[PDB]
Amino acid sequence: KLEPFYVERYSWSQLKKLLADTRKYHGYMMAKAPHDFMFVKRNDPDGPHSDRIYYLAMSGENRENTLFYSEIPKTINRAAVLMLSWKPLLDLFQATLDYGMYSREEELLRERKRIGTVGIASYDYHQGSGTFLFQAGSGIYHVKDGGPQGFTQQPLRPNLVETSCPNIRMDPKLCPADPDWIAFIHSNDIWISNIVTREERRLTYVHNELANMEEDARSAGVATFVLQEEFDRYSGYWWCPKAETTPSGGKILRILYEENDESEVEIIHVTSPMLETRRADSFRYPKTGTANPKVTFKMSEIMIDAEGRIIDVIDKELIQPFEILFEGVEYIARAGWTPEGKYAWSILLDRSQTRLQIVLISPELFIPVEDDVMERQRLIESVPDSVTPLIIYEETTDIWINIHDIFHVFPQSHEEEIEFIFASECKTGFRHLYKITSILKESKYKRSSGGLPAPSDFKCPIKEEIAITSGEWEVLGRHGSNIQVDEVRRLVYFEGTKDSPLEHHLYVVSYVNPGEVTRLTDRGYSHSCCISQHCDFFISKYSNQKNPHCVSLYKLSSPEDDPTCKTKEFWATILDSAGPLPDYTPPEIFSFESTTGFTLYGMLYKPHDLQPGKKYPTVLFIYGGPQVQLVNNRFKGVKYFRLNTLASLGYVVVVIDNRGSCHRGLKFEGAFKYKMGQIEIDDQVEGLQYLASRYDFIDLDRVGIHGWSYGGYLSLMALMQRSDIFRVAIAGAPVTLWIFYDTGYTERYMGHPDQNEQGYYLGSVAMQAEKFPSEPNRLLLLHGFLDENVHFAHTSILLSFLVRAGKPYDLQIYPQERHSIRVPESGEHYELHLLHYLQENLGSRIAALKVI
Amino acid sequence: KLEPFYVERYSWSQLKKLLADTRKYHGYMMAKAPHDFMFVKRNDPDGPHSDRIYYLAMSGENRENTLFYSEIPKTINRAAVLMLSWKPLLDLFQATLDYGMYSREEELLRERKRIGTVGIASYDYHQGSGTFLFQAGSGIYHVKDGGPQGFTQQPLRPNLVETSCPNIRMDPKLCPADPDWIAFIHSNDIWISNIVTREERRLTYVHNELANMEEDARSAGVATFVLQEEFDRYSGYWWCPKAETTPSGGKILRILYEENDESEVEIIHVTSPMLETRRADSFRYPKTGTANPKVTFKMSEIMIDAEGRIIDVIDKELIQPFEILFEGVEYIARAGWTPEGKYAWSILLDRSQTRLQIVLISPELFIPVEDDVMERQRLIESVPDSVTPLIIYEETTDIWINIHDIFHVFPQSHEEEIEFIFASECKTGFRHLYKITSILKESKYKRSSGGLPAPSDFKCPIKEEIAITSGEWEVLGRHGSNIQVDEVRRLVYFEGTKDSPLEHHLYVVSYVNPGEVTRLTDRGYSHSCCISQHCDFFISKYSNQKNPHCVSLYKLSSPEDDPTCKTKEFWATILDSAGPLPDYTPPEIFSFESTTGFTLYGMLYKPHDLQPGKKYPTVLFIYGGPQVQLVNNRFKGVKYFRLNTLASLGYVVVVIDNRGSCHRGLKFEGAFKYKMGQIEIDDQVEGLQYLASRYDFIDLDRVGIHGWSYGGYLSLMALMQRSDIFRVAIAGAPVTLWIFYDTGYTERYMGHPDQNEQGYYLGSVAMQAEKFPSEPNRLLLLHGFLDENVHFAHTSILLSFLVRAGKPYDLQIYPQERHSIRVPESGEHYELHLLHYLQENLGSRIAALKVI
Ligand SMILES: N[C@H](C(=O)N1Cc2ccccc2C1)[C@H]1CC[C@H](N2CCCC2)CC1
Ligand SMILES: N[C@H](C(=O)N1Cc2ccccc2C1)[C@H]1CC[C@H](N2CCCC2)CC1
Ligand SMILES: N[C@H](C(=O)N1Cc2ccccc2C1)[C@H]1CC[C@H](N2CCCC2)CC1
Ligand SMILES: N[C@H](C(=O)N1Cc2ccccc2C1)[C@H]1CC[C@H](N2CCCC2)CC1
Ligand SMILES: N[C@H](C(=O)N1Cc2ccccc2C1)[C@H]1CC[C@H](N2CCCC2)CC1
Ligand SMILES: N[C@H](C(=O)N1Cc2ccccc2C1)[C@H]1CC[C@H](N2CCCC2)CC1
Ligand SMILES: N[C@H](C(=O)N1Cc2ccccc2C1)[C@H]1CC[C@H](N2CCCC2)CC1
Ligand SMILES: N[C@H](C(=O)N1Cc2ccccc2C1)[C@H]1CC[C@H](N2CCCC2)CC1
Ligand SMILES: N[C@H](C(=O)N1Cc2ccccc2C1)[C@H]1CC[C@H](N2CCCC2)CC1
Ligand SMILES: N[C@H](C(=O)N1Cc2ccccc2C1)[C@H]1CC[C@H](N2CCCC2)CC1
Ligand SMILES: N[C@H](C(=O)N1Cc2ccccc2C1)[C@H]1CC[C@H](N2CCCC2)CC1
Ligand SMILES: N[C@H](C(=O)N1Cc2ccccc2C1)[C@H]1CC[C@H](N2CCCC2)CC1
Ligand SMILES: N[C@H](C(=O)N1Cc2ccccc2C1)[C@H]1CC[C@H](N2CCCC2)CC1
Ligand SMILES: N[C@H](C(=O)N1Cc2ccccc2C1)[C@H]1CC[C@H](N2CCCC2)CC1
Repeated sequence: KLEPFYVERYSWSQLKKLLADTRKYHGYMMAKAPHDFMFVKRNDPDGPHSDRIYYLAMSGENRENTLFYSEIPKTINRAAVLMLSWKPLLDLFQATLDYGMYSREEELLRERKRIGTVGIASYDYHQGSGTFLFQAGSGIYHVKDGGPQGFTQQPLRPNLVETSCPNIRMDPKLCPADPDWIAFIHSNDIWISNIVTREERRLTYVHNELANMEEDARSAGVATFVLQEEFDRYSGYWWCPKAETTPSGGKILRILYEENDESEVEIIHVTSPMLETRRADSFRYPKTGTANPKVTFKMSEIMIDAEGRIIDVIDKELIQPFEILFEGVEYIARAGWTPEGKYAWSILLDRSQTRLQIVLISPELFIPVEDDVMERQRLIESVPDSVTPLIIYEETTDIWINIHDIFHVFPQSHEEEIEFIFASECKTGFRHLYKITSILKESKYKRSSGGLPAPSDFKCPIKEEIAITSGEWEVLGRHGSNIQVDEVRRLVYFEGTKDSPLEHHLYVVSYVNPGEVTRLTDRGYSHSCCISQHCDFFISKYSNQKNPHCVSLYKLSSPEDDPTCKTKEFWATILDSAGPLPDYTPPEIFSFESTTGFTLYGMLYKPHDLQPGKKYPTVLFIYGGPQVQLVNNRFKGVKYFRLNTLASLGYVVVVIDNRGSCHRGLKFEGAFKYKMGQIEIDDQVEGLQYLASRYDFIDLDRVGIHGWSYGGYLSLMALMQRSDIFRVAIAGAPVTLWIFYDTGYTERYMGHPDQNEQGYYLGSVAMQAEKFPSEPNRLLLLHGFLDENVHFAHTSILLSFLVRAGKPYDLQIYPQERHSIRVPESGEHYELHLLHYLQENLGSRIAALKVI
Repeated sequence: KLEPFYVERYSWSQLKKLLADTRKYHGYMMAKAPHDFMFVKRNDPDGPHSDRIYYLAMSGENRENTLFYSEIPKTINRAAVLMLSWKPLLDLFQATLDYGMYSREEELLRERKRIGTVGIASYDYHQGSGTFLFQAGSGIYHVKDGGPQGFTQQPLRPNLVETSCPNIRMDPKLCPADPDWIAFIHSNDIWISNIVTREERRLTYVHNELANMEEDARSAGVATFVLQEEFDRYSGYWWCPKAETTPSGGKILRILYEENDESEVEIIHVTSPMLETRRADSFRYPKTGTANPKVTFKMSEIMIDAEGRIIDVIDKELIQPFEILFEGVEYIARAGWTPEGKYAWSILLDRSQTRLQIVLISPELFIPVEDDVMERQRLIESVPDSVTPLIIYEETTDIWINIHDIFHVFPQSHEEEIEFIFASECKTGFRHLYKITSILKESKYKRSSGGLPAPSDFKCPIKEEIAITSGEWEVLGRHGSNIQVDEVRRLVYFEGTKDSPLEHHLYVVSYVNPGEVTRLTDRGYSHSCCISQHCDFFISKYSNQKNPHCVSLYKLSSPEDDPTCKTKEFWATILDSAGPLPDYTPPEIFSFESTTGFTLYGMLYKPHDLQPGKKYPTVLFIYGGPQVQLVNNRFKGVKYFRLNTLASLGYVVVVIDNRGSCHRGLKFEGAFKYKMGQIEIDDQVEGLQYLASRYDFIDLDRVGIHGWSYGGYLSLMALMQRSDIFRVAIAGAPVTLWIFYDTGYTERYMGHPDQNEQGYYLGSVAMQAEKFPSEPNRLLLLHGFLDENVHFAHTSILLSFLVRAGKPYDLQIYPQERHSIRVPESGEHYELHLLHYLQENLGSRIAALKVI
């Protein structure tokens, strides 16, 4: 047997220094890498550059995220490496746009989007005009570059869209049909504004700001909480991309929009950030098994004259109710328009999130809003029976639909036929690309006859459904991953896991005659990529376990003999890594064949200065919930630097991707359907025991577990289920009662509470307080006091029952925090307390000495 | 030098047992001793009993508080000791009135009154009729005993006052003029009800229950938060004690009432008890320096016919506004009527609470409410100019007015003269009794002339002001202590501190020719007493440090030669102590001459089995705020049993009454005016050092401090000011920012925030987070999560700043608790955690071992 290693026992002040010192040189890495790329052709045969790329980035730390451009040359010196100069697009020389001073609406949107970046978070572009449009702080701004106006050689003054609106304007979008017009949201209604004429018009009259929210529960053009939190949809209006000309010389613009009524959604109260007020803000929060918002589509029809003045605005609604036309639909997951504007589209889910359908909605299906019951019938009867919704695709699953951003509609060959690419895990269990052609036939349902439509009545038959990709690996379509379709060469570029579940790579394949899938990115790195709209360059942001993130540009060509075959050449560097981080030792990726049938992957951080014949305390860092993969071949020295710190003090650090994790397919993900909390710890312990039999340095008598969010949830489950294995559990922002979490997440993974009584019971820590230990110095709870996603009541109710059960707990609250750490001092305190708790209760000599 | 004693290091489970075991036999002592006595004469010359006494009590543990009676015999066997039988007044044989299931209104009233007793909390009696009236749970009940109807020999069925009111009825009171009528409060309005006819009528229409409280801020007949919390006034309506006869054969009844408007009072949100709702209740909470409620007096005039039917109700208001008539008055502290009903009285304070005035208010000063501006003038002009308020007494102080319940009005000899007894600390600095005669002259102010009255215009001159008592000791007049006036013998009975600041005693003295103050209670015990209305018996609830509370009845007589001289004879026991509690060692009272000029008193609990040549860890239990005295000659083995437990484990336990404490006079109490937090710890440390020089067993390297409420406040101040002395601080429900505490308390002791910027700063822990220690295991915060008095934000804001400052803390929340512990499991957990924290961080070997 082996001697236990005890960590050096630092004071709280000493640990504060140690932590500060190791973060000092490491301050550069808090800075957004170049993103939101767009390529624009120069079309200058005499000039040296083929393209100008535009992107968002920070030049350094303590500096705002802004628009830059770089110049792509026609030719390169292949002896050398081209570093592209970042030229700032905007005049920011003694001129800041975003300070950190956010409205409530911005604060919340930042939580929902998970963005911590100051400045421009995104932008719109209109290629015909060269018009950029972006929100930055209070203001909405525009500049022109890359259109007929030409290419600037110097930074541009951002032009403020002026306003009479009193409150923050949100979600600005350029009209693709007319770039003089923008729309935005203000106090939950849609407005438009002309950036030349300065004319500004409110389109929807659904919310009064002066009313208190308990009465005034309607909104237009904006996505409600669950859409933002659980479906990554932040906008609820979409411009029609074409204008109908009028005989007068004018035009008609159209905005499709979601109108929401939250009246029957339950109201909770979250503590207001201004703690001194001793008040609480109301939120509409659909808890599991309760009402989601009443939703419908509406359409705004905007008549413009010959010289851009608004003649009239006509608010239109669906000819029959949403619930009749789209039987069984609970959520509008996505929406848009077809490229030529003939039809609006939407991707629609049922409440259980096991049925997806894609529906085309003609504008002819909307009529003017008319309270007058006589002229309303005239309007209804005038719309022909042949005009119905068209369900172009419908799919089901025993597990769940994962919503993604892949959907590409080709130009129409024929009036009665639509051709598109979609992705799905429902055929094979892995997300793949399918080219689908649907027939747009007149429905058997005729409104005139005065009945309601039967469920199948709007289903379009499928002419062809060809699989473009296939295999035991997924195409990526969520969280920034998407496709790029080259309609000339008839190819589709996409990101996937074909080569490895630990690396994302860029692939290309024919959509017309699909076969060999060609990998474009180099093995040994994981890549996040985007492809020029012209399909002749791509950019890869890439790293691996040993090497920090770089961003490089690659040129695409094909050989003379085969235009389908695509090849790559390095062109230039956009961002270099500046070596490997000093005093960072990366982990080793390991794997083990589980008794569950699956290979499971993990990361092991060995203790630094590992003495032979000693056994070391062990810390299991965990997330283990859906939509996340911790273990992959990416640089972990930025986001997970403190795992390396733990290792440096003498902790073994372990991370395992249990079943339920991302990037292993739907069957793998599906392992915990109805069963959250019941399976994940078995995987964690199995991985832990694999390591322990292989490596005698792991002291199994001193294992700790720590996680945030689903990680905190599981940290509690570890302690409750397996007190024999886990000595301490440090749970951050856990769910302790699934009945208090929301509809969109909870019902997806656990179903309705009445149809899973035991799953809800067993998955709910707070129902099981008696199962916690009766020894102190094992349970530490952490929570953001202002958290509106995971309410603090998860913790307060757990404590309520721990107190009744006579069980000890330790507790830390971060009173300025929600479901995130945004105040640096909060993070500093957390890290310090964590290291101190581990030292005193797991790792040190004194920890061992106090265990009776 | 001496060897340190280390406490035995128990596990959490072992400590849970130890604590449970020591509380098992000790369960009897959670039971209300007999109180709310009333003596009624039998007037039966042939019978064996002179009186029947009625009182409230519990027969045992886990049983409701109810009405009992006992029989006082004409004669006793003086060889023996008479134990009076407790005969239950009510039929409760298979019949419970109060369960623990309270409305919000009851929950809050119980917090304000500080009552933890289930059942009848109080009762009314009408001596003419024998009618008892009392609320118990939902219901209002009545029974008859002791009037013309006679004396029951068996328990009575309580008769429910029936109702059509939907919601809890509160604050029932019998009309003294007509015991067929009661009044009560329902949804913040005054109602009356006839208990014979069953007629029920709403009198005020000031609150709509269907409205939400942010709009609907008015109330009638009820005391607002600050009155209840800070002035011990729970009712806001008072029946006129006489009926005016009408020529029809009917009568007029009158209720004076306070009408409140809380519209401009700030609204806070407290977490709702039903934690699962994830909601928060609105409270009107006047924080320091902000608006108190707009108050006025109103009067309800109720015309009854010959056979008890209401003819009409006329709501009347003051002829001129309250703010004009009572210039400078902020608070209505007390109100009532003169014994014959000619005048309403009120005791009125200014905002600074340094000016008291007593004012008589004629009913002629109220006119009908009339919106119509013509008939309103007719009504105003009809009231003669000579009718004004009469300020019969006015007093000021550099320190503060302490409100008390002493005020006795004699019957009028003469129309233009009023004679009364009041108490005051303003003349001498100690509360004494004064007989005052004031002249009721017509005021120089005449309304007709159309001006506003000058401040002095309603002041009555003082004919005589004779001091009845005097000296360096106080008469008691708050929290149950009052006087009893014998108008025949011309004597006044009162409780006081004349013999000792550590013992309360009963005294008697002449009010007409005052001199020798005669003590009636025996030395060596502290007494709480009440005197028969007939002034020939009293009852004393008495204890001392060695002996639990007893209740005995004493007969009063005077010798033949001198009816002024009063003497006492033991008659009977009501409650016996049942010996001394086993395994309880009481503390020794000590004292020391402070460098501040004052003698300070303390209690020392020596460690049990005190080994010679060892030094022991020391725990300072503290309150140290105003209105409380911890150190006196009373039995501490019930409320402070865990101090004895600490002593049994090996802690030295110390309690000191620093300056600011009760029962030492106003100068003593005044020491911290403007200076709360600055002086109390100096006294505590001085007492601690007195003990340490005298007793070598006190280890000054291991001192802890613990308190609740003001005690928790001071525990934080100890750690912040004196980290050299106090190793650990366990602070329960502290104020950390005086700006968040209320008007009535905070401004009394600390003035307005603008006029005491430094005092507020220095007294506010949360402004001084940088002054806390940078070592962990020293600060433990405890708080009731639902606390509406000391909001949880005191703790959450402190933590906010501790986190920014990088300072460690420990935290425990009691999620089912307010500013009290009412759920037994919460108390169990608290006691357990406390002992464990002290063991691990102060007292044990492991505590000493972890101090680097
Ligand atoms: N920082 C401001 C700015 O740059 N603004 C540009 C701008 C664009 C659109 C809408 C508003 C604004 C204001 C102004 C710069 C000049 C400054 N003076 C006072 C101190 C010395 C100089 C006043 C503020
Ligand atoms: N943050 C902006 C800024 O500082 N700018 C500097 C600057 C320099 C060159 C070109 C454009 C700009 C914009 C503006 C500050 C004033 C603000 N108002 C909103 C209502 C009250 C104040 C609108 C935006
Ligand atoms: N709504 C979820 C959430 O915030 N949860 C809090 C929480 C706490 C305990 C137990 C379960 C949960 C769920 C989040 C949805 C987005 C997802 N992102 C990960 C990488 C891309 C997508 C993370 C989870
Ligand atoms: N009586 C059961 C129980 O108490 N159980 C304890 C227990 C412990 C471990 C494993 C299984 C069990 C079952 C369950 C109570 C809820 C009930 N629902 C049906 C209608 C609505 C409520 C279903 C059964
Ligand atoms: N008796 C219930 C149970 O054991 N269930 C098991 C079970 C299994 C399948 C389906 C439903 C169920 C419910 C729960 C036990 C914990 C209890 N708390 C409230 C007071 C403190 C503890 C809530 C009820
Ligand atoms: N960036 C994350 C963060 O700071 N979070 C705070 C927070 C608050 C509420 C809900 C979720 C979250 C996640 C952290 C990533 C690294 C991890 N380290 C701890 C010691 C080892 C590595 C902690 C989480
Ligand atoms: N498996 C544990 C162990 O060996 N540990 C080593 C160690 C070192 C540092 C911090 C924690 C730990 C836990 C032991 C389990 C039984 C326990 N008994 C004490 C009272 C009765 C039960 C003692 C600990
Ligand atoms: N406990 C109740 C009571 O004593 N009441 C007296 C009383 C007085 C005023 C207003 C309401 C009431 C109800 C009733 C006793 C008889 C009981 N039966 C059903 C189970 C077997 C017997 C029903 C309840
Ligand atoms: N707590 C009371 C009781 O139990 N009593 C027993 C009892 C026995 C003899 C004489 C009087 C009494 C009163 C009554 C229970 C029913 C309650 N209602 C209010 C609205 C809904 C229910 C009114 C009071
Ligand atoms: N309103 C006060 C309160 O609750 N406070 C909470 C608290 C916490 C920290 C610092 C100061 C304070 C004041 C209480 C008023 C009544 C008083 N009683 C004691 C025995 C009879 C009268 C106790 C104090
Ligand atoms: N400038 C002073 C300060 O900052 N001080 C720090 C400090 C520290 C220890 C001891 C004394 C002091 C004084 C105070 C700031 C508030 C100010 N008020 C007057 C008008 C409203 C605000 C009065 C002075
Ligand atoms: N600078 C102020 C001060 O020192 N004062 C002393 C002083 C003396 C007499 C009268 C007024 C005053 C105010 C306070 C220091 C603590 C600070 N907190 C906010 C951020 C965290 C810390 C609030 C202001
Ligand atoms: N009856 C009091 C109580 O339980 N309180 C709870 C509580 C909660 C909020 C605000 C004030 C209070 C007071 C306790 C009296 C005895 C004391 N013991 C602790 C160990 C030594 C003796 C503790 C206080
Ligand atoms: N006066 C303290 C003492 O002697 N204690 C005995 C003891 C035993 C049990 C629990 C607490 C205590 C405190 C010592 C003060 C200085 C401190 N240094 C360590 C790092 C630098 C400063 C050590 C403790």
